[PDB]
Amino acid sequence: MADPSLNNPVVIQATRLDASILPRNVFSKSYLLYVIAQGTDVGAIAGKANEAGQGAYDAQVKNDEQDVELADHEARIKQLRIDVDDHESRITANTKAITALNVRVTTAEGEIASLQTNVSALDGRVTTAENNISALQADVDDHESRITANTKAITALNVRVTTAEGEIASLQTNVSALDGRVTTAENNISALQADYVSKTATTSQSLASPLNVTTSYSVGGKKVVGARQTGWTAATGTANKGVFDADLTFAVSDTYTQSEIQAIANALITERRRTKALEDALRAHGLID
Amino acid sequence: MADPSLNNPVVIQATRLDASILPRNVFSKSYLLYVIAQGTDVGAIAGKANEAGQGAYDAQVKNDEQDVELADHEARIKQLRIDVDDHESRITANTKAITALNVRVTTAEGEIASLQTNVSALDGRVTTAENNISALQADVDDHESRITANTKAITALNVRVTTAEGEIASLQTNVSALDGRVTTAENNISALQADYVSKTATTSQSLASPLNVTTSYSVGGKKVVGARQTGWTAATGTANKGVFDADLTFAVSDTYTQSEIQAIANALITERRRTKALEDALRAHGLID
Amino acid sequence: MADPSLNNPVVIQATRLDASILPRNVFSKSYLLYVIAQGTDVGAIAGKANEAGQGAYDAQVKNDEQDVELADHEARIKQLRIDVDDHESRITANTKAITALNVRVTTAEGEIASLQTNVSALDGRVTTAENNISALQADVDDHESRITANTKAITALNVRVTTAEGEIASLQTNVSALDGRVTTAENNISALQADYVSKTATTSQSLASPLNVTTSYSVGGKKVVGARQTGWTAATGTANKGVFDADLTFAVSDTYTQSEIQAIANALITERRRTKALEDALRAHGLID
Ligand SMILES: [Ca+2]
Ligand SMILES: [Cl-]
Ligand SMILES: [Cl-]
Repeated sequence: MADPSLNNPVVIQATRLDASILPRNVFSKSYLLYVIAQGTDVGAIAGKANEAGQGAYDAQVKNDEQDVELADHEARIKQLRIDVDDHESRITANTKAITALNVRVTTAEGEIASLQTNVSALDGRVTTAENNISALQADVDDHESRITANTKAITALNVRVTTAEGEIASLQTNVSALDGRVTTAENNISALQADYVSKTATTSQSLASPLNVTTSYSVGGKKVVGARQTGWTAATGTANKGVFDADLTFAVSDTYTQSEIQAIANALITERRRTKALEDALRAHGLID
Repeated sequence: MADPSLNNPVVIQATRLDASILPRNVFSKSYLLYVIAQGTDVGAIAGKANEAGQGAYDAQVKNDEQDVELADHEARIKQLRIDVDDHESRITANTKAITALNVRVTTAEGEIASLQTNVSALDGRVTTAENNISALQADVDDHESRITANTKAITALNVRVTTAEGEIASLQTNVSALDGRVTTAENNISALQADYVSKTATTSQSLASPLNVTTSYSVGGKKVVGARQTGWTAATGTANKGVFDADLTFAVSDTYTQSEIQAIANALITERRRTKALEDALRAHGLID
Repeated sequence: MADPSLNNPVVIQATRLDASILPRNVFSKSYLLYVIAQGTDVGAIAGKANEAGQGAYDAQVKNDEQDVELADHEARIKQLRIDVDDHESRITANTKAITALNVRVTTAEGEIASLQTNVSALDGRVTTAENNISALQADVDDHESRITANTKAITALNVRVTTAEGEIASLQTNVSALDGRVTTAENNISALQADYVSKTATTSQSLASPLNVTTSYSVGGKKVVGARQTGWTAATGTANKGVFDADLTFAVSDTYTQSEIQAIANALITERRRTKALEDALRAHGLID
């Protein structure tokens, strides 16, 4: 460290030299040009050897407050170094984060503006949709208000069709019924014209049957027959269908002749028998009783 | 500071002594040698306090030169930990903000990847919907092509059904007009068959009325009756409808007999009354005038 | 740079003034003490100046070791600011770049938050349109059934009206054809009305024809005119339809002087002439053959 002894003065120098008292008798002048000078030189060398060690201590005691402030330095540096070195790994790490973050920010911002245009695209896409759906519900509303009016007038014309369809058969069975009714009538009229007598024809009409009339038969507007006459007694006798002559019963004379009255009586007999068979006619027919 | 006074030596008067200066007689040999060896030492001891004070000065120059290059290191060491304190407050405020940026950023694409899976799912939910819309029109768009096909038939049918009901209204009016005639026409033909005289029936027919005829009355194909004859004059007298003699005979005598001639005139009378009666009955019927 | 020349001392004489060597009566005690003490001081100044320069040399060699650690003191601190100056360049890069990344992130987080409030309303715009679509899908499924039902209605409505339209027309002929045949009939009917001969007629009838019947004409219920009579022989003679009387024209007296027999003879032959006329009349009419 330091030496304090250095700072301890040796100065003595007990005595200062004078002559007297020294053998100035036994000495040459020159030993006295030495012995007084030797004493002064010895004493000046001491004080100088003393000052040499005062300054040697001051230089030693400075070196000891230098080494103490060297050692305070040596420490303040090492903790300044251990600090920059740790600050180093810490900044090197702080940037390493900033650089691998900005990449997380860039991958974000890039998807967002993509997401931004992948959003308002879907909004546009649903607006087309929305506007369609509403029109589709505008048409379906019109379609429902129509189909039903179609169904309603289909029912309304079906009840007019099934009516006529059943009235058609009514007429069609009225026509075929009247068809049989017409043909038998026209056939009965054809026969009725064949078997009937007309007030209008000359062509002689032949009955297969007897005839009856109320009062008189007639021709030309004159009465030709009447009721069978009454009151008759039937003439009996012999009916003469033989020859009949109108001759004079003659020879009537002035004298009685038997042969003529015999003729007149025989021209009576035979005249009565015509009138008898002329009566046999009017009876057989029935014109008289 | 330091002392420049130490480079200053002290000069000495004492110097090497020849035997001439010394008192050979007075001093012992050993004290003779001591005094000559004195000046050596006395002079050589000087050569140190000289050389010590030099190196004491030379050590105070190298000292004071170090002292300013110490405190130079100190202004540097005090300025260094000063800027290093400006190091440590910054990096730890840099690393506290580094983890605030990692948390924010993680929340960034946490929401992005949600934004990304919704937009993708809504695209899938849109691509399904507009698919359904595309056909939804295709259905509806054809529907009104059918509705206008249906509704048109409806009007086309309602016009064809109407004209059919107008016709049938006319038909049914005239099937009841006809069926009201043929029935009457079957009524008048029914009264005709009861009221007519016929050619076919064998049994006797009859009239409630007087009958007239033209030019003839016939039976069996032969004409039995005909027109009335007008040339007649009325036969007068009394008519005899009573008993008429059957084969009345007369027996005549050769000589005149009154009673025999009386009977012949009487049978002339009666038979003249018989011929008057046939004609009187004939004029009653009207066969003659 | 140390001078070891200050680490070596003086060698001084071993003998110091034993006084065995000192001048006997020559020196006064005044000078006897000085000389003796001057031997003790001189030898003392040496062994100090020896260590007064031993200190300086030790205040030098230490300063040498002081200059070697200062060399390491500067060579460190130079590096200390060499890596520190790089720090505040690399920290101010760390700190200013921290601020550039935030302002991108702050913006980025708020344009997402607007992106999520837009897409949360999309999800419900898609879903509402999702709900109005299948409501249309089912309504259209209901619309398809109803239309097919509607068009199977009119197709079968069409098959009925045509089958009906042709049914009316054939019916439209057969009614006016029936109208004809009835008019033909009912016209021939009224002919039979004004012409045919009645059984029940009251007023006297007429015929433009000769009548002929098969067996018996009758009037009143009894046979009057039947088939003509045969077996007759045509009477030869003349006829008299003139004046006639049934009167008694023949007188008989009791004698024959005169012919009044010719009066009975003339009345028999005017009577046979009526009986001829009465026979003719029945022959002309046809009643007799
Ligand atoms: Ca120093
Ligand atoms: Cl429809
Ligand atoms: Cl940093």
